[PDB]
Amino acid sequence: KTVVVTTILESPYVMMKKNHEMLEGNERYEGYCVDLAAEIAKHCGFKYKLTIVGDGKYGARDADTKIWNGMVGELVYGKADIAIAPLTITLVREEVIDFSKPFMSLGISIMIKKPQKSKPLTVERMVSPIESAEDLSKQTEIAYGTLDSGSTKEFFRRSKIAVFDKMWTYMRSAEPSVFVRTTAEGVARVRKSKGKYAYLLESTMNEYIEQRKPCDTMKVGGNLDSKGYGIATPKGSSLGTPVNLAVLKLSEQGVLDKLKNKWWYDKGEC
Amino acid sequence: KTVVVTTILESPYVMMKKNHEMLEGNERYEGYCVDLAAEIAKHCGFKYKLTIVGDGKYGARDADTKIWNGMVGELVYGKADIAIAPLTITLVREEVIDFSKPFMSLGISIMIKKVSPIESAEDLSKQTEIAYGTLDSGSTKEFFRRSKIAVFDKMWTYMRSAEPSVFVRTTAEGVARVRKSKGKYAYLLESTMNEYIEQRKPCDTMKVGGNLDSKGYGIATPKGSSLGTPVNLAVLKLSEQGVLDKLKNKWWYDKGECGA
Amino acid sequence: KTVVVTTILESPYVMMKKNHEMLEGNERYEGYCVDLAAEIAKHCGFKYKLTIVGDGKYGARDADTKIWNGMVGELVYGKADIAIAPLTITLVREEVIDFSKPFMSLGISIMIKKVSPIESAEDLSKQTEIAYGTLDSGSTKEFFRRSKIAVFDKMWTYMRSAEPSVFVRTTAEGVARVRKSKGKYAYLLESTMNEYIEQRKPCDTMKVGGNLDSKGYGIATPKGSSLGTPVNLAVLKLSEQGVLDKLKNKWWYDKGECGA
Amino acid sequence: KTVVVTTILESPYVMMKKNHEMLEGNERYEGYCVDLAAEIAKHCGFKYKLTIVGDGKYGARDADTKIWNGMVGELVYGKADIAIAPLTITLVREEVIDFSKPFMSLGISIMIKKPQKSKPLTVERMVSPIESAEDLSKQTEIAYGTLDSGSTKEFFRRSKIAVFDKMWTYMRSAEPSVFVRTTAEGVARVRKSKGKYAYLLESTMNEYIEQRKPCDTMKVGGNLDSKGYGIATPKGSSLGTPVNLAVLKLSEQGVLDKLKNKWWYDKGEC
Ligand SMILES: NS(=O)(=O)c1cc2c(cc1Cl)N[C@H]([C@H]1C[C@H]3C=C[C@@H]1C3)NS2(=O)=O
Ligand SMILES: NS(=O)(=O)c1cc2c(cc1Cl)N[C@H]([C@H]1C[C@H]3C=C[C@@H]1C3)NS2(=O)=O
Ligand SMILES: NS(=O)(=O)c1cc2c(cc1Cl)N[C@H]([C@H]1C[C@H]3C=C[C@@H]1C3)NS2(=O)=O
Ligand SMILES: NS(=O)(=O)c1cc2c(cc1Cl)N[C@H]([C@H]1C[C@H]3C=C[C@@H]1C3)NS2(=O)=O
Ligand SMILES: N[C@@H](CCC(=O)O)C(=O)O
Ligand SMILES: N[C@@H](CCC(=O)O)C(=O)O
Ligand SMILES: N[C@@H](CCC(=O)O)C(=O)O
Ligand SMILES: N[C@@H](CCC(=O)O)C(=O)O
Repeated sequence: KTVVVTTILESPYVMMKKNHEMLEGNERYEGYCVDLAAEIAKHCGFKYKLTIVGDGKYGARDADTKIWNGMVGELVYGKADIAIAPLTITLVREEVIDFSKPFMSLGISIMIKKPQKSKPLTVERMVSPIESAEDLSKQTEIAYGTLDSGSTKEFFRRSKIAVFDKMWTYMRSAEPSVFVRTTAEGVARVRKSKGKYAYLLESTMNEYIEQRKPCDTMKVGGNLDSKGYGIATPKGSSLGTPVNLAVLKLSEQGVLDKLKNKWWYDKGEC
Repeated sequence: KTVVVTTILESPYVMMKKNHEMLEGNERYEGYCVDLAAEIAKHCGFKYKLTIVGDGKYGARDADTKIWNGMVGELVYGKADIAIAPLTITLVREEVIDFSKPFMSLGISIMIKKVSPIESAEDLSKQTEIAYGTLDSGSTKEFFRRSKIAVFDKMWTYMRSAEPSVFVRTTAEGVARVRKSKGKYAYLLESTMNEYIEQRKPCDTMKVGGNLDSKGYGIATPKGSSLGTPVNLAVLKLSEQGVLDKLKNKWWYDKGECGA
Repeated sequence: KTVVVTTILESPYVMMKKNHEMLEGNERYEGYCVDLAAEIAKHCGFKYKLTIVGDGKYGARDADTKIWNGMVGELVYGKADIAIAPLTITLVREEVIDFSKPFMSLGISIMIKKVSPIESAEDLSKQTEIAYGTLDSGSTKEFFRRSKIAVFDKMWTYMRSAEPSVFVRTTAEGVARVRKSKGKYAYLLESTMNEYIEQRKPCDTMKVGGNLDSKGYGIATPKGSSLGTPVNLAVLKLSEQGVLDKLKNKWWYDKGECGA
Repeated sequence: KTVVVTTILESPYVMMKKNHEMLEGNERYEGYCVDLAAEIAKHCGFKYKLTIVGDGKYGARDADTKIWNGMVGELVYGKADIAIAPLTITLVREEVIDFSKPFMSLGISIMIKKPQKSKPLTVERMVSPIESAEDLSKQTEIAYGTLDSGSTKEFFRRSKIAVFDKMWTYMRSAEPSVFVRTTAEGVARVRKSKGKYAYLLESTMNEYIEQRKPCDTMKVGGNLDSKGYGIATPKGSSLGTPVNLAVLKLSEQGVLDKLKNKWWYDKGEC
């Protein structure tokens, strides 16, 4: 019996092939996550068919209803059996599903439009309004926001640190709304905001976008915390230990580093 | 009922209190792992007695005996209940004990006594003039042992067939040896350990290049134990809250006894 | 009894003189191959009639049909007696035809339009901005297909899985494309051919990096023939006497129609 | 029936290891040729026993006796059946044995003591007295000679080039004798001659000596000839074609380049 692997349409984890109007099956998508699924199936024998969640959300908890949605939400309800997707490992998700050991290090970073080149002897220097989260919280002339129903929204929602509390208090009463449904929408907002917008996203997508054309955006500051990407699995499933072992095996041989280099730096430019 | 805890004497993870002859119990130990164990006990609600394994090795498998030494051995043979210590998560140990979610990211890093013609691992393997070594019975010598890369295989062959034995019993002795070797030694060790060593006086050692790979530190637990899930939840909540980052800064960058 | 000699129209190995329409016989052909064949005919003592293959292919195996094309095909199938031409010695040809000792060393070279940003082959493979290709139905392509190195395999996938077809029927058209690509095309070809192209006007191409591997040009003879040993002896005598070096200098650097 | 492998004790092809007094069998010798023979026997299955010729000569034909000595000499008479050694391919040699395709590229180079660095603005440069062989022929104050009963001496004997004829004319009447018995003897004469002597040898050993400590010698000029090292085999033997195919395979997979790099450049003491 074949199992369904749920994934989110995000780059460079899963991208649409140029020739995909006629292709069918698992050959429709390319990226990091499809390679990870291929290696998982090579380490342990099973037939997998990738799918994309209709909602398109990573997964969070709704208010006053306590119903899980998104990738995690449909993984709890049994319509999916494994989520090989860039899903962060969180305490709220750890109490409802089983998470394998992280296969990708990440952190909340700062995304800003690349500032222009200051002419002043003829050397070329780079300056940026934002160099840390503290100064972004202090300043107000540049707006900032996160991705709706993601992991960073939950991180700022339940943070007792003073600076993160200030950022969250600014975010909840932001007029107009600052959150974005997709990473691409937030990136486009940074692109067309004339430097009047800061994006809070995971470091992996941030560096991939920085090293991709037209590369007019760059990351400043530092990682606000340390988290990881894990392979989801429903509670009481016979796949958690094999997938955990497979991730450990891939880490030991170094396949994960090879895929990261191939899909992050090998296709870079500028 | 009390809980038996096993750890190792490694800095800045577990150290000995300056005034420890006049103190008894758990008050004579301080460091990252001691505070971590205190918070884990607070979140779970159990009394724990911190102990140090009589053998000062982390744990491995000896030559053709199928016996676990170090902390993992005390964990599998009923001598221990939980090990909050710098125990790297690897495949081989995942089949004998339970690993919680990692609480400290790390990677294999090089360090030399202060042009730097040691830029990364490629030329270091290609340069046999200066020797190098790893910790015996740890997670690094085994990492080199079962690596399928050609460069890492060459490094393993050069490490095993070297006169004299470049392996060192304890990382402190290896640090001393590389400090007294006048640049004729590069020590392979974890990123956190190397950063802590290079961040203290006399600051005559530096980390160069980047990590050879990425790994983490896990709170080990005997297989099929009722404490694995509670400690995993405790690590998750401490990482979400940010206390782990606070302890990392407190025991790595707070004393600041050097200029960098 | 005359001897059929096969070859290809490749510069500077074979030239069609300058007024070939006014000449007939083997007197209308000049170049390294023509003079070399003259010397072999003088040493062995046989009359030969130089011919050009109908389809100017060096030799390859087609799509799972077990058919030899080009000069090697004309040799195995009885259409030719001996090949004096730039025929690289490789594994597959040795099993179907007899090779003499190499009379010209060679290697895989990188050619670009006029510090190079690529130089080494690994650097060229890592950068996908500049496309590259090989000569179809030759030895370079086959060398790339059977290469087991990761870099060379990724190269082979790069030229094979590219849009449009980077492969070119003749090395002359590839050289023209490189000169017309404004530095966006690197052509992979033999060191001798690349050096000859560079040495000629308008001197808008240069050779960067080293030679990827070790090959040579052999004089092809069909399997189990009586002319393999005499031709090998003639090649050895010419190499010892130094006529090969003089011919290479005369047809590669004697003209010197460039500033260097 | 095990096949006897005849070789010559020359570096870096065959060198004695530090722990060789107690070792026995093929493990006594380590170097380029020994692992080349190992790969040859791995490609085509046979059992090989390593041996070293008692005479220690590469091989040549004496005058008025028509008796072949050295490695080729003992190979012709039948006491050996294959030779994985740095043996050059020559017309006189191939007339009696069946060589294989050249597994190494070689030429005749010039060996000279490395001159001192010239003081004069503070840039440090180096100069050589005689770069090309022509200058060595015109010059007389620095002596030069080949290796006795080798390929270089044979080539100079039968050379028709004017400069090479002049060099041979000088060598044949050298007082005292200029030819050296072993490559090590020629190198030592170069070191102890204070720059008064020049050595003629194949480029491979010249490169090895240049890149080996204390690296007081260097090679000037280009490559006078262009020859190669082939695997010897008695005329009419059945091992010729398997050896040729194995050499071609090793060249094609890149093994030969790996051995050259790991026995010539990898131990870069200088
Ligand atoms: N270089 S990277 O961010 O793609 C990356 C990140 C990580 C990797 C492997 C790679 Cl390649 N493995 C580790 C895993 C290995 C074992 C120890 C920690 C987890 C379990 N997690 S990680 O530290 O999140
Ligand atoms: N900054 S650090 O090295 O002290 C550090 C490193 C890490 C932390 C927390 C901290 Cl504070 N948590 C993560 C864990 C949290 C959840 C997401 C990945 C694992 C499960 N592992 S980690 O990426 O190895
Ligand atoms: N200088 S060159 O490229 O024209 C050149 C190259 C070579 C020549 C002769 C010349 Cl002139 N002969 C050798 C052959 C001669 C004998 C020794 C090696 C083979 C058999 N092959 S080679 O090393 O490929
Ligand atoms: N890199 S090198 O000079 O040691 C070198 C040089 C050469 C090698 C192998 C090596 Cl390792 N093999 C080739 C051989 C392969 C086939 C084609 C030419 C001969 C037969 N000759 S070569 O071009 O003279
Ligand atoms: N990848 C994150 C959400 C994306 C983001 O943080 O921008 C998650 O798994 O929740
Ligand atoms: N964290 C390692 C330490 C040993 C090493 O650094 O090699 C272990 O537990 O084995
Ligand atoms: N002349 C080569 C082919 C040309 C090329 O590969 O560029 C041969 O003998 O096969
Ligand atoms: N190797 C040469 C002899 C000269 C030398 O080794 O320097 C030969 O095969 O004859």
